[PDB]
Amino acid sequence: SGNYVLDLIYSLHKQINRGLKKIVLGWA
Repeated sequence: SGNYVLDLIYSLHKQINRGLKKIVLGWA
């Protein structure tokens, strides 16, 4: 369907990515 929230989830994931990347960037 043509929704806008799915397009916005990209920004929501960017926040989760920052922490997810920091965990691997700092350890492992």
